[PDB]
Amino acid sequence: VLQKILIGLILGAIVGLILGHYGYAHAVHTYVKPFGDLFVRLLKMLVMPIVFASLVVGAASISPARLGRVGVKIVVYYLLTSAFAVTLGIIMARLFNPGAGIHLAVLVHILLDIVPTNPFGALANGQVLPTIFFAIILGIAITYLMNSENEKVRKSAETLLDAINGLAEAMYKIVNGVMQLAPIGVFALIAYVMAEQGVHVVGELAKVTAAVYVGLTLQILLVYFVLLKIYGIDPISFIKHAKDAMLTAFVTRSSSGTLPVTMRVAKEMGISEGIYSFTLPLGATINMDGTALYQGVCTFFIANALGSHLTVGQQLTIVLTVVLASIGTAGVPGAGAIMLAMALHSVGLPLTDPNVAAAYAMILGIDAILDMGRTMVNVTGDLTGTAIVAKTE
Amino acid sequence: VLQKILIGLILGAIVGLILGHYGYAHAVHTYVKPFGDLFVRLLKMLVMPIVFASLVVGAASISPARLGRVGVKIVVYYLLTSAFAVTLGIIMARLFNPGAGIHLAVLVHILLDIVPTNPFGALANGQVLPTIFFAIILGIAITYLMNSENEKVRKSAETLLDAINGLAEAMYKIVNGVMQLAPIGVFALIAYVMAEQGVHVVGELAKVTAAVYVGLTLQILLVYFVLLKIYGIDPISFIKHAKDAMLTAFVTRSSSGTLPVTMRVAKEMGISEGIYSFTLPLGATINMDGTALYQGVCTFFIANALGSHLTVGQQLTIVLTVVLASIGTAGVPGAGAIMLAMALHSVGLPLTDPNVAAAYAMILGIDAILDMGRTMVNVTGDLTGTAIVAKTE
Amino acid sequence: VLQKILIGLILGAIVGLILGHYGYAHAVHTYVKPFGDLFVRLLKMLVMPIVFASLVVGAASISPARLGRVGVKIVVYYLLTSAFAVTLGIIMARLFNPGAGIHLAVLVHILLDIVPTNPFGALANGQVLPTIFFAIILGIAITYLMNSENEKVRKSAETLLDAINGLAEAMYKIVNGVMQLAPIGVFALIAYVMAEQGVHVVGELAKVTAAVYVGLTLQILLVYFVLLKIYGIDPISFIKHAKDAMLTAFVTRSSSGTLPVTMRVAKEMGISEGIYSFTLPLGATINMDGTALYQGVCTFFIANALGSHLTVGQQLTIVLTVVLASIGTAGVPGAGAIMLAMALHSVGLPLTDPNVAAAYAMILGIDAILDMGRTMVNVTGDLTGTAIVAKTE
Ligand SMILES: N[C@@H](CC(=O)O)C(=O)O
Ligand SMILES: N[C@@H](CC(=O)O)C(=O)O
Ligand SMILES: N[C@@H](CC(=O)O)C(=O)O
Ligand code: NA
Ligand code: NA
Ligand code: NA
Ligand code: NA
Ligand code: NA
Ligand code: NA
Ligand code: NA
Ligand code: NA
Ligand code: NA
Repeated sequence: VLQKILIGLILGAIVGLILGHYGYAHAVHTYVKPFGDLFVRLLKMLVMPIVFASLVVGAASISPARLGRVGVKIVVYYLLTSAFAVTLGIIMARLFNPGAGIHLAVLVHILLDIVPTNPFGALANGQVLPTIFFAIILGIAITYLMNSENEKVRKSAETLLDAINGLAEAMYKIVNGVMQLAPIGVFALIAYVMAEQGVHVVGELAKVTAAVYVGLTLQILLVYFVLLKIYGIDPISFIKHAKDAMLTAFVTRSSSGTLPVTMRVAKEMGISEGIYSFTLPLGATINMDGTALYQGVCTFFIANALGSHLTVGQQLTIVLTVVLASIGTAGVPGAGAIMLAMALHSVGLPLTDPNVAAAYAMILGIDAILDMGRTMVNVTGDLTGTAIVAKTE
Repeated sequence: VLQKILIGLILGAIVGLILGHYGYAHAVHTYVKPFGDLFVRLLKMLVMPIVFASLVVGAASISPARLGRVGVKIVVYYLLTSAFAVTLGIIMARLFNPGAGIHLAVLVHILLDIVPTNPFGALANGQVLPTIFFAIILGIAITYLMNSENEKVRKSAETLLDAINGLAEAMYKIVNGVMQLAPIGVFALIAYVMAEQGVHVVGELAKVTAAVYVGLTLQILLVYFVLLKIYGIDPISFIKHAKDAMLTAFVTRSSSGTLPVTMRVAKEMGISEGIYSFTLPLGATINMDGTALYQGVCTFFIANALGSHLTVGQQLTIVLTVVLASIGTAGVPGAGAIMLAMALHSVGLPLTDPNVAAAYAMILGIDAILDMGRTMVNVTGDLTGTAIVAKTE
Repeated sequence: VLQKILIGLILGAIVGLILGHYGYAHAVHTYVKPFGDLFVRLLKMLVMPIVFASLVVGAASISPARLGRVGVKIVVYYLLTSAFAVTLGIIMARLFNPGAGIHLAVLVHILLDIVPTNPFGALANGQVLPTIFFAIILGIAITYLMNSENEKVRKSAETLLDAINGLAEAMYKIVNGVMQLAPIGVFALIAYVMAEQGVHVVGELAKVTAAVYVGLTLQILLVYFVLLKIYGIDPISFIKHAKDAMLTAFVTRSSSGTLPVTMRVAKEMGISEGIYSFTLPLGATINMDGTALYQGVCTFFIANALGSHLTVGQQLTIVLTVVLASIGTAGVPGAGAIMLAMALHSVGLPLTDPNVAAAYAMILGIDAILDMGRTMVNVTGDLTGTAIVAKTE
């Protein structure tokens, strides 16, 4: 576990890069990738039940006044960590210089959709945010039945809450059983990514790869570790517990698919179920510091590859636009590169221009490698804020 | 509540009509309507769970012989109240004269679809009638397990019925919490309708508007109040309890979306859960006296605007066709005007004729204002029949 | 029951064939078929709940070591019975000679899809195999909570398992109530098939009809009865208990739709719920001996009608291809004839050839009559293997 997952990650990238330099990326896509795809299928299987069941129980166990206080805390935390990741990525884009080696030249509906019109349908087809909304309303209604003067109502409410909790506790036991297959699933996914896109990390694409990974490492040290030290949390013991969720996120490149592993990690470190069952699923789609840092670095790569000087006001409007795009990015692999296109239409750089689509295509050739570092930071920011908010209730 | 909802309804129509005469209907569509749309999203959220859970519990608590007796009673009640609404609308269409001011000239698959082939899918995508069918079969099966000679079967059946009831009782507590936002949601929806279509109530369109609302008022007095007095039910105390569901139906213009408010109203007035949990959801799609009265008035408006004399046999075939269209009309806003087109193909007036589509378009310009009075009578007829059937078990 | 279903089957085929020789097949499609379609709607209604609920309970009651042993047993049984059905059909195709009277001339994605990415969605839209996968994982997780050192976890796990079992036991009581309508539903479906396709059983099509039904009768005697005698099971008492599921399968021509009747039959004969709740739903899509025997007979009919000699190596590759097509065939009516086209592309006989499509069309004219005998053997093979595996745990 603590060694076999690291073994599969290291040995898989070695087997991936070796088989990638030869050109057998089509061979690992046939015989190796299905073992990693299966590992993701199992984790995606548990997302909707483990989110809905844990939140009905958690929103009941906690008081609505405290639950709303956690939302105000975790949202202010999410907006600040993402805004810091962009300004850290822009700084990392200027410490390095990606784009100088190549010489080219040139809402209300979303809020209302949080409220589902059919929670049975919401559970049926993904939709974590509508599920989060209905599960909170349900759990809060459950405990208002606990205070009923009627005996039949209290027994029926306790029965439903227990059955729901029985489902929740069941899903967590499945994660511990699925994570036994992680060394094989980790080995397979890291090898497929390193085989297909490991050859593409050359030259200016190797610069933007190092500019992002250094920014992500600095995001963990200068932001997450510092904030954990300020709120009195040992970072080394935190990474030891989050090691399973961080590597699973780095490997599956899906914050939504890693979500059952992160909620187990938060449970395994004693965080109240009324907090992590609400911040982790909401943070799996809103808190994306790794995506916010990646989109800030690449927007500078586009502007530098095209020989355009970005004013301080333009660098400022990039931060506000990337944070908006950081939230709109899905917790699925490759979503950040698609959302990067919307951040380029705001600075007046359309993808219809051939030189814009050229550099954008270059990023796609290494997007999955950058996607690994993105999701791990998108997920760590969810656990870091959950632990800090739970530290202050 | 008893005042704030009336305040939001009155003040909203005032703010709506004032902002409508200026032309700021696009402004209330942007800043005001989302507050009313959100109120409808919350009510639609509770429909499927509150229908399925309450009916499994209600069909278990009641005996199958009594449940089938309620169906025969409530269906005979539904067909008579709708047939009376059309003949009342045709009479109201002749007391007034809409169409003289403008001078122009010229099944088995549905029954089988009540039985769902996947109750999990039925719950996922609307389909109240298939849910009603499965919930009745489930609740009846639950109580047949209560009489099992086995102890494990009785405990497991009581466990499921309690958990289901825990969900039901939970949804009702949500309605009381959502109705706290009704004064804002009522104010928003009445203002958007009065701003967009309040300017259109001029001339012959003001005649058909008064001809319908008088017929709906007469439907409540001469039919509902009389039948409540015959079966020994004080109408004033009935309207006091149904005030929340009647105004919510008048404002949301959706019998299906108002359904969680009407089932709470029926619970708040002591009606057995084995009755209202079956008649109200079935009446939200079959009992539409307000729609049956509206389609009878408008069919005369089409024939009078085109200068065509309707024989007594034609007026008779209109009633039989509108009642058929009254049942096929959905409990969603604007469904009655779409179903009005099918009632015109039967009398030999196709919408391909330009003069037919002209008067039909005129009705669309005031359809939402008429839709408010429709749904309130469609819903009142559900509560009136439920209370009368519960008065006789 | 034991007589009325046989009465409706016999009298329905008589009324079907009589009304079919006149030509009133359109009359029985209008007034008779809806009564049979309704009977299938009710059975399809119970499939998903009775599969999911019974398997969570069954996989919990049984040990995972024994459950995996049943899978290895029932799969080896399924592959052998299907391979024997093809070799029996090819032998039956050579005892008779269909095609001499007419003189003409001329995977990994499937495995990964067993693991659902949303069990709520899987239940919503069919997908028995993903449900089987999640229900087993859930039931196994339930009993791992029974051994928890925590009291709240054991109570919540027992609560969920009971509620789920309460649903399961409920669905079985519905089957016994739906089967009371079987004599009407059986009479209707047998009459519609005999009216539409009874006229088509003439000449060479009557030969292939007798060649299949004799092979299916020999499949029950020489394979099922022999294996039941070897494992010490009285065949006469077995057919008496399976009479309801065998005739329902013969009449509805849907192994998936008959599944709630077969699981009840297996319960009514004392088979452990940890076995039949896993082998019967898995066998309703994988074990299709009647389809495997039908596709073997028809492939010879195509080759004989086109005057092509089939080598022993070709007859061998037909068996391996039909068994592959036997598994891919759905448990819905007419699926075997569609899957027969894929078995013809392997032997190098495309349906683009006019003479190939001619004989293929002839089989479609009698496909539903052959589909009756298919499903009954597809279902009997599920019960036969379940009883034999349960005989040895
Ligand atoms: N891989 C990221 C999304 C992205 O950056 O494309 C996540 O799942 O959070
Ligand atoms: N508004 C009506 C339908 C209609 O008349 O269009 C209802 O919801 O019942
Ligand atoms: N009727 C078969 C399928 C087929 O052979 O077409 C079944 O349901 O198992
Ligand atoms: Na963030
Ligand atoms: Na995230
Ligand atoms: Na995001
Ligand atoms: Na009615
Ligand atoms: Na209604
Ligand atoms: Na209707
Ligand atoms: Na088989
Ligand atoms: Na089968
Ligand atoms: Na099959």
